[PDB]
Amino acid sequence: WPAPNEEQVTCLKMYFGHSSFKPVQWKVIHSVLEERRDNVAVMATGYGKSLCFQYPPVYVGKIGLVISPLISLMEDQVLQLKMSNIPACFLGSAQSENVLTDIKLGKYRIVYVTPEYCSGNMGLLQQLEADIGITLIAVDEAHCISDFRDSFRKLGSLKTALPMVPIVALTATASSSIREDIVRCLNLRNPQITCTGFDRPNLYLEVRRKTGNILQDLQPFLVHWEFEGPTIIYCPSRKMTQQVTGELRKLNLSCGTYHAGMSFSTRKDIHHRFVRDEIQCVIATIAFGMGINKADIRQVIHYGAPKDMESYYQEIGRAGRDGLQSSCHVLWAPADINLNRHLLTEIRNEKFRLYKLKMMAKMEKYLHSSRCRRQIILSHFEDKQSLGIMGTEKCCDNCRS
Ligand SMILES: Nc1ncnc2c1ncn2[C@@H]1O[C@H](COP(=O)(O)OP(=O)(O)OP(O)(O)=S)[C@@H](O)[C@H]1O
Ligand SMILES: *CCC(=O)Nc1nn(Cc2ccc(F)cc2)c2c(C)cccc12
Ligand SMILES: [Zn+2]
Repeated sequence: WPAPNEEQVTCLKMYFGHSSFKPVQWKVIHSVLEERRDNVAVMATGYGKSLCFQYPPVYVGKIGLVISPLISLMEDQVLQLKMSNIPACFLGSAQSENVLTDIKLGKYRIVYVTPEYCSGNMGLLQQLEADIGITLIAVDEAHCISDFRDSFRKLGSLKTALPMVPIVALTATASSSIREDIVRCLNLRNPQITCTGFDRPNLYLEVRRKTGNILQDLQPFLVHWEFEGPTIIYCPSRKMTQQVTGELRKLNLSCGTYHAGMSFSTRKDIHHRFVRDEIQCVIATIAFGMGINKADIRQVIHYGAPKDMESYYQEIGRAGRDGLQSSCHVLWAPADINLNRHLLTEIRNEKFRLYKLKMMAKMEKYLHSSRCRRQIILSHFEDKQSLGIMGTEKCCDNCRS
């Protein structure tokens, strides 16, 4: 593996603020720049997935095409890139002809599009490749889920229209059948397969039981009444989020409810007030998670047994992005496990339904285990990826008993 040169490190430092690449970020970045190779990367939350697709076009001063149906989330990335002096924009049918002209003139490093826009605009992408050059196409499977196979099927012609352009496909699951469905839908040619599973040593892990009274359960975390710091309380349902918000509001707590059933403006308001610390706690479903852009989330409380080990690992990685000590508590009851099995029936892919079932069995072992919670989670990664935090009072509840 060739090491990054000084021109590469200077670019990384001035446009991204990082003094070095992480091993898999460089494996992906270098593979795109030098080999023009397709990539499938299993991304652990908090690792650094955005650098993998944003850095290569910024370095060579060309275009990176980013494909996702989540337009408002993509427009937040545009504003963040703007603050780093990286010209970026979202391109669609509502988006002006002056922006399209500037895209064709090579004025933007990163262009965000939806899979549907991409489907009827292969001629434009061939012109952009011919006139400026497309360093890479990026698509995250975790963004196309509401079934990524129908969004990714609209992207099957990308490889025939642009055979020289590498596709970097990201995934939030280590499922081998999902990786092979991504390789088929996108028609990837010998992609580099990477996994970024890592320990988050600044997150303390705990599993605890629900007493049968919301205020009784959430009282220990309260120190007027207030939480220790910015908190997210995850609930299995929209109704559960309103019930918890109601109980917390009896103690005049700075609260905001968040679920996918809420309107765009209402959700955007709760999200922004959380970032500005106008609310201290978000009682949410897992709809609140992607691009929170809040570094100081101190506490994640899963109010209900997590659906499975993989998704729980991904959800807690949203806490403590600043590197300071954070806590992740599970408050569960046996009845939740019966209700969690009902969500496996709504998984259409049979090969993934069997993978999620294994992940659910691992979550059940975790909830009933007396062994180090961190050791159970790390038992899915390379023996390199921790004896430091492990065994100490900051590791997990089981290490303290
Ligand atoms: N090379 C790096 N060195 C240090 N920190 C890094 C590096 N790459 C990324 N990070 C940090 O890793 C964290 C996660 O980055 P990303 O995965 O790009 O975040 P994201 O795309 O906003 O993901 P979500 O939506 O919040 S899971 C951010 O705080 C980055 O600044
Ligand atoms: C290739 C090694 C690797 O990083 N593997 C990997 N497995 N998983 C699934 C997982 C991890 C931890 C856990 F507690 C349950 C399930 C990964 C995820 C979820 C992301 C990135 C890499 C992962
Ligand atoms: Zn431990």
